[PDB]
Amino acid sequence: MSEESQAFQRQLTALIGYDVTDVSNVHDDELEFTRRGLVTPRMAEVASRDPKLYAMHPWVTSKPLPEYLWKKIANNCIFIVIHRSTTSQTIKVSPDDTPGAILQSFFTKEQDFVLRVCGRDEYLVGETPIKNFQWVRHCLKNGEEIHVVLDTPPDPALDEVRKCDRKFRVKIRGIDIPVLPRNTDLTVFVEANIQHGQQVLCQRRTSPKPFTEEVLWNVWLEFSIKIKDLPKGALLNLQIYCLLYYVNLLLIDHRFLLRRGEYVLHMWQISGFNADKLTSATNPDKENSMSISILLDNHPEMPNQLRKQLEAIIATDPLNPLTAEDKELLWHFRYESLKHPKAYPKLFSSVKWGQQEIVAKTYQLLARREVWDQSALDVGLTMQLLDCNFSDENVRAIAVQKLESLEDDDVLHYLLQLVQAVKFEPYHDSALARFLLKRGLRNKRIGHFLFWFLRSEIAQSRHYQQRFAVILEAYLRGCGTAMLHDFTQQVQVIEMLQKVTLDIKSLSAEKYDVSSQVISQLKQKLENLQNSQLPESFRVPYDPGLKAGALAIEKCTVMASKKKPLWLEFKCADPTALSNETIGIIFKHGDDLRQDMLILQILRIMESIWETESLDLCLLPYGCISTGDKIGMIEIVKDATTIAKIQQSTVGNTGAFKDEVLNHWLKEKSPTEEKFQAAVERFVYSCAGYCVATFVLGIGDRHNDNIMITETGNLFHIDFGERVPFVLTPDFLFVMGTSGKKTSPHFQKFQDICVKAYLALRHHTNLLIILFSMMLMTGMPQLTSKEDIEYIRDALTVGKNEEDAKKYFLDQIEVCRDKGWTVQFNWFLHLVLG
Ligand SMILES: CC(C)(O)C1CCN(Cc2ccc3nc(-c4c(F)ccc5[nH]ccc45)nc(N4CCOCC4)c3n2)CC1
Repeated sequence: MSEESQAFQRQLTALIGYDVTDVSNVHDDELEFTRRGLVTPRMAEVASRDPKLYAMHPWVTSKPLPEYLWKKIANNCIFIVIHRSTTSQTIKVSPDDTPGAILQSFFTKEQDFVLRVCGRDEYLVGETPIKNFQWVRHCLKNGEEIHVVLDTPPDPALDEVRKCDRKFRVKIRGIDIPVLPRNTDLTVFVEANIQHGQQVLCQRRTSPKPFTEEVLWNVWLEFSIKIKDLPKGALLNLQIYCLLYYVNLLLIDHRFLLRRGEYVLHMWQISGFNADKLTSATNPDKENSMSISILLDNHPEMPNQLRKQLEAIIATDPLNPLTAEDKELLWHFRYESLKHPKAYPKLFSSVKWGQQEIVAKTYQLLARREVWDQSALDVGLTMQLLDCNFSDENVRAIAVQKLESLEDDDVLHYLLQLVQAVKFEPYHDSALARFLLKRGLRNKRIGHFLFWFLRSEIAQSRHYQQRFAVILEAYLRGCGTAMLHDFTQQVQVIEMLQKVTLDIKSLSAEKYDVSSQVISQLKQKLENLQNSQLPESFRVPYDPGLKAGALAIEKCTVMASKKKPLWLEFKCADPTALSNETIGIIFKHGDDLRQDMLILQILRIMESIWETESLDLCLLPYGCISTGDKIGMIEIVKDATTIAKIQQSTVGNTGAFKDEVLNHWLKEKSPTEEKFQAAVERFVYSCAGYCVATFVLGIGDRHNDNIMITETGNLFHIDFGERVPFVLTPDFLFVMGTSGKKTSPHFQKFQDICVKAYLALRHHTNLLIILFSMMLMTGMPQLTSKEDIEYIRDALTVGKNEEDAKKYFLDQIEVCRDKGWTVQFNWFLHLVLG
């Protein structure tokens, strides 16, 4: 082992937040085998990348320019302000002009110069029409001039990458736990399940005994299923009831061998279904967890009416249960089912997984996948085949085959969900894990978020940290020296702030009070940090194109309400930046932020859905990245206050909410009457957007301290970590021009945007349902695969015409008109004072 290679792994360990070489919690070599197995797809991906295009990371799209962006263009003309030094020359450009074509027309008014966005590491390069660049469309939407600054293309050198018919049986020896309470007198038994895709194939149980520090049986549990019949990805799921503890063991190993021998397995406890329950990983807490000793000792045309029945089944929502009758119909006419890509999940749920002959015919059916291979890619459908309900390698691989076709743009929309879907994988090395490795290594933006996404899990999931660490390691070994330096700097900043937060909060404390002593203790520690020492600059984890510089220590403070996070402000590292404005980041500690990260991601999905449906509901996507254990970073949105603070501006610590105050605030903050009309329209659209989005996700009923607004009328939600559908209070309606059933032209405008936006999401029901199911399974702890998931269906009005749905949503608007300020008042009494 090279002393420099040893140093390189020590670097990687700190970048990951876990040692992949650490063997304290294994019973096989699956992790090491995956570490080995991933060398090839990494090497194949580093070898195939354009060093130049990788260095500049052009962020683009194939999707058409939306209607709301074409109308903003005046006469097939786009203005680009190209900067040199003091000088800046404006240029009229056609939307279809490629970056080379634009450079030459400027060179007219030696040829190794590139166009770069002012204030960021964003390059308008490669052969793409200017309209198809994501920064360009972003500017068009929200109104800023397109400022470029002609410079030298980055040096790719900096990106250099370091050089048998027997029945199956198990003997439950006993269960051991170091300590327990005294007591009380309780019963205890072991349940052994043979699972595959959450489907219980076979089940046996031990004789119940009293719950003491040690319990033993030494009883064999003979199962009906034969050894030859065990499918790959099948699990032995061992559970203890009084459900208190669980643990899993893959029956078929990674080398396709049956599991055999003595097994002491440290179990996970339940804190009273979810992705944590499927884990092959063992509880690393050997001195405090419940254990289990086990023993294993044993190589792999339709008639008219039925066609109607088949098609009716196929038509149902993914949360619709299949009867034996549906399963027998789907299976018998499997070659007719195959002619419906949308029938694949329901068909694959009708497979006799615990019967080799069927699994083989499934593989026979799958070999001729003409329909599936030719089918127009469906993320929703593709993802249904990647959840908990599918344990088969081949079924999961066909979903990954369709994802191969997804462009960087879309991979960036569903990246988190795709990283979460690795929790539903039977084995560490999988088609999906390799897909994420390939994409990450291929593009710099995808690679950055993959790093953070994987790091959020490694830091706070004992159940999948081991698996995720091997994927991060594999990625880190191929991103390049430059990215490894960026990642070191970001990690340095995070670890140093963590310490500052772990010291500042070690002298207070939560509840009433912000203290001048604490703000003083804060600024002191940052003054000590900046010299010396911390990184000079760093890429903002939620906005990698941005580079943060020195701290504005005086602008930094400690925030107001109840779990004490840092309001940091940084100078920008790019001196070619347009504005002198700071980079504001909230460094929060004490809370897991993965759920907030998830909510915001699904919102970003909804904007892209609305984009495809030609709509723009002006949602405000602000950065929010979970950066380690119970720690993270939130983007500070400029000129924005909470709704509640607008109520305490006129009024105070009540309670007594006034109708006129929001419209009052907006005119006070709008410089011109022209700007106030723009702010009133931006409000109407953004209010509508959050009314539908929050309603669909079932999180509409929030306090106004959790709803924020920009001085430009942009409404947005924060802090996601009597009842109403959403928040459409009298203060919002007053901005629209109404007061207690007094319909206005802007409230009429509003209702229509709402209904257009609602029907637009309804056209993507199955996608939203699958995204919502995956979120509850991988995001939050234990949730019901039946009522909890079922809300989304009801909210989306599944099985209704557009007119009934149009009505449904208008009724919801009226429940908000009926309750007015009531719900907000009740929130104010519960949250503010018990
Ligand atoms: C400086 C001073 C006077 O305290 C201000 C008084 C008013 N507050 C409002 C406030 C009060 C509380 C706030 N809390 C959060 C926040 C949070 F604290 C925890 C999780 C989160 N998820 C999403 C946002 C978020 N995020 C805020 N943002 C600031 C604006 O940009 C988006 C993120 C946030 N803002 C801002 C600071």
